[PDB]
Amino acid sequence: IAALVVDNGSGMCKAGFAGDDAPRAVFPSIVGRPRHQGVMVGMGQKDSYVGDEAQSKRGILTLKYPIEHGIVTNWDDMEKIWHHTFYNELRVAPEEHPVLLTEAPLNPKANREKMTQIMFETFNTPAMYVAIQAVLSLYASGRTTGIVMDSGDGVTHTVPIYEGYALPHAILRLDLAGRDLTDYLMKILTERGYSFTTTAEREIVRDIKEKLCYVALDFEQEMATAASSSSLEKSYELPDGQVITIGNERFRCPEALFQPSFLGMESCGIHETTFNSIMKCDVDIRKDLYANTVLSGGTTMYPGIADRMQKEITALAPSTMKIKIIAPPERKYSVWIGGSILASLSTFQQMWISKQEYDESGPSIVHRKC
Amino acid sequence: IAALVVDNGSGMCKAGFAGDDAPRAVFPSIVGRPRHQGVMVGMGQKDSYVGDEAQSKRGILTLKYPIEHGIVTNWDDMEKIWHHTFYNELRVAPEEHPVLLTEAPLNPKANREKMTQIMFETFNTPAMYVAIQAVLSLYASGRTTGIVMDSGDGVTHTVPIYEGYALPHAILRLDLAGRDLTDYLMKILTERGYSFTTTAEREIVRDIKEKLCYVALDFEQEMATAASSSSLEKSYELPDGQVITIGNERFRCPEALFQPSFLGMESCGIHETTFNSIMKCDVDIRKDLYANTVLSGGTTMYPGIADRMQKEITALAPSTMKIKIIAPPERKYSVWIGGSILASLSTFQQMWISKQEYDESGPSIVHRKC
Amino acid sequence: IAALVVDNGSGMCKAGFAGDDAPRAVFPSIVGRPRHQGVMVGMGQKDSYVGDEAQSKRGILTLKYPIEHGIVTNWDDMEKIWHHTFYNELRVAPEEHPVLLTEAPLNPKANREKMTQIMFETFNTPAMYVAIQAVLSLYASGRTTGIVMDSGDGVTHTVPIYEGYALPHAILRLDLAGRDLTDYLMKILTERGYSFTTTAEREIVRDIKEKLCYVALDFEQEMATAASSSSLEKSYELPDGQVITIGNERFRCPEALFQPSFLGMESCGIHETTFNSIMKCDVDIRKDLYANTVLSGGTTMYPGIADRMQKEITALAPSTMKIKIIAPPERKYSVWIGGSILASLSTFQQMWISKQEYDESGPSIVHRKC
Repeated sequence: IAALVVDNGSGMCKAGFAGDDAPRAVFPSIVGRPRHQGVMVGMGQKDSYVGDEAQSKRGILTLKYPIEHGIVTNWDDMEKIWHHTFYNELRVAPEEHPVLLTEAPLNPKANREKMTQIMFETFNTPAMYVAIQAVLSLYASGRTTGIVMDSGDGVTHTVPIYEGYALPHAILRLDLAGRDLTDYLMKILTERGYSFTTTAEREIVRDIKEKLCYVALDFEQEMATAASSSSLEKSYELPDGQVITIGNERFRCPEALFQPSFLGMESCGIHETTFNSIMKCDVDIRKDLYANTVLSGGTTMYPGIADRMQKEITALAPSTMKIKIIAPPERKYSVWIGGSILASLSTFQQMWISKQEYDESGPSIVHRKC
Repeated sequence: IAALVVDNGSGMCKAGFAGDDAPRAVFPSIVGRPRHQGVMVGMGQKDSYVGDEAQSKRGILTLKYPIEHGIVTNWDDMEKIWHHTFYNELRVAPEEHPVLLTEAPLNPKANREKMTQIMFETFNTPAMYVAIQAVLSLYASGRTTGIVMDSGDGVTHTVPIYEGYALPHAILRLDLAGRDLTDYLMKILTERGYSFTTTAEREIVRDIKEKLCYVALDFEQEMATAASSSSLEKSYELPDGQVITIGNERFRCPEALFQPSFLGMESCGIHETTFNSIMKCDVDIRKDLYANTVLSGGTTMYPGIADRMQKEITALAPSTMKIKIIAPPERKYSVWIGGSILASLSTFQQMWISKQEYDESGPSIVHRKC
Repeated sequence: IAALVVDNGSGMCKAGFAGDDAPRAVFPSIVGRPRHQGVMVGMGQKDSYVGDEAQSKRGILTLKYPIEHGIVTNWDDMEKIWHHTFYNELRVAPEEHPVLLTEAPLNPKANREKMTQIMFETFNTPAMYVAIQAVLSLYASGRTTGIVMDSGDGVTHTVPIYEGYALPHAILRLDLAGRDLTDYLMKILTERGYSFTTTAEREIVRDIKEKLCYVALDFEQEMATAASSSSLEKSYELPDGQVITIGNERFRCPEALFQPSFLGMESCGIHETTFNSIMKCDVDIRKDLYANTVLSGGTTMYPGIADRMQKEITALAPSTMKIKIIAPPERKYSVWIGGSILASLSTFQQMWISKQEYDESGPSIVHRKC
């Protein structure tokens, strides 16, 4: 039967059948619960809201993301999200459909084991497999060589791969992501005067970040231009009806990816981490990695990200070196596209973790096929 | 049919049909194996890489030279290299083509026997023969009299030959070669500050040695000039993009051939060994050997080698003696050219080890025709 | 006057007067700088923190080790550390006290020259000298014959010495050290679930490595026992108050010294490098080297290191050979003890680089007395 590919990263759970060029169902990986006791008795009130329903009733619900950073903070909530995906979004019984999932590199095998145990004892799927997100991104890009810098809403990692073999010793994982960028946008918005403190407020700030933020090419000159000419100002309309005028915040919210000193973490920026991962590899395969850097995730859509990354990595890297920042469209769903390609490949169909193999061995079987 | 001449010395396996003035196929005698478990499943991954493919994927492979010094360290790897030569480089089935090989003098007949057994039980070649490399060099030089100082990447040997008869009692074999020179270049490069420790790094250092090193005429004055004027400095571009400035190393890397005290071996230099081999022969045939010294191998290309050898051998040898250091171009492939000439000669065509003779006698047949 | 011996290796700068059996002052070779702009104005805030003060304020400082591998990455920071050693730790004006230092073998004379220039133009010490660390370790061990395998926080090198003369042609330097082991401990800790990414986090991980890691005698059986019985688990208390339970990490963090394939470097393990250095020497002095192997450095304290090294070197070395792994206590300060012994020796007192000799010749004087 047709295998199912589900990517729970990038803040929004994207799932669909293998082979398609786009995911069938996409929605935020969000679980909502009521905050006030209701008075309506005739109206059907459900104890928990998941995904699009929780988004619709965002104003009167508490929102908890199950996936934090790259680890699970509420296995009950993630089980609820998976049930929603399998029964209310894709409309397919997992009892007869093999499933494929994604997980960020350098993640607890405690998390991986709970993932496998949930999917095998709750949904009893005939087969299962767990793959690295950025490897799937490289699958989607087609090329079999080149560093992939994935940066979802929870994780920011790079896994350089050369000529068919990965480089597990050069994997760098970084914490700055969509959630941290949203938090910085919160802080800078209350700096301007618009105070946001609520899960609903957080989602509105995330929408503002998606639809207004961009990365400059030279931060100092951009800041001076925005503070002097005041021509970069843009407006946004909140659901309450009050307009928000945003100035320096546009290129200060996503500047933390390159200057994490704004958020205070000592870790170097995304470009510096990519460059360090490049130098961590062998001295001979450096140029092919330079020429085939791939971006993905949900925190890469920003305008000018490719130009800024190219400029910074050119400044860091030695001269006489061509660094083509491959940033194709659909980076948001590139991970899912790669997962679909991997599941559709016939050779990979034999490397799955079958139910019989699971019942025979268990946790070992799962950290032995990854 | 056309006989095949294969020279596995000089670090790079050179093979081709007999009669041609240049070898048909040349490539490093190198075998590569993956160092990291791959993640790509669709991409065709082969367990072993040999020759040019291993050179192309040098950065993510472990490289082991089968031929060490002048002896085989991995018969499986050399069988793989021979299979590559016979099927993927020369594109000729050995089942109907006689084969000729080369071997350094003073080499284990255990090695020779394993060579013959491999080539007769694996490739089932109708006929076979093993010859001395430097005798082939003398064949290529045309002259039927004169010491040949061969120095490949593994061996450095001289076999004086006079008027059609060799001198087995004056054969001197020395260990300094391309591998030792590359190791000394490694040590002096980490002395300067560029640390190299990898097989890929070793191959890059070998390339640097080929394209930058040269032999001076007076070591002390050259060292003083390079340390004072700093006009001998040259730059090189690594595949990673970092330039390397090389000073005294240029004429210190190949100076070990004349002053092996740098590498610590008590054995005298190449010129001193040549002179000793000259005096080891008869008192009457000394002058013809002096006037017809022949160089060959892959560690002789260096600039100024002929001038330095001439000066040193003139200082060592008595006066009123003309020592013409015959150093023709194509010394790198001179061994193969001589092998092709020997195989093309019609008189030599009867001194081959046929398959029937092998099956009749074996090891004896092979140390009885050499 | 009493000469001063300063060892800047092993990650922690150890210095003190010559003749003493223990160093007077010891502290990490660490320089700290503020990460956030302060608000306190009355409190005395200094621009840079060095050594113990930086360790005390580790949580709010950025920590950069001046000595990287075996080379200097910030001469200003190392000058600051030396000033701290000379004025705030040993409390002695270097204007009237000769100084002795240590440096790993196969190190850039650019680094050595900057060392000498700093110490002669900044501290104007009447005399100076630079010695090899592992030779000092052999001095401390007393024996005048036997390979010393030094492995500090930056370098891992062996310099076989026989009957009063060193063997410069058999010196093998390896990059695996305390910093690499700490990095592997970081990776395996975020593998378990405890993510560490900060200089403070790195220092905490280094402390955990010091106080919890050990080397097994058979890696496969130890891994099986730890994964099955779960009796090797140990706990640690972070300064934040959260306990850390560590299992396989205990003997996986220092297993990289013997199986560097875990960190991905192609270089062979410490035991294999020691064995290779043993075979690199003369065929007659091999047994005395075997019977007198000496360990030192700050990455040797681990439990079971001597037993594992003895087993591995016995397996590698031929039989009927006694390999006594001499691992005396105080290996951490053995280098400094040897330096103190060398400075206290009266014969060595004439081989110093005086200030007049420096002003007369310079860089040459310094690479001519080493």
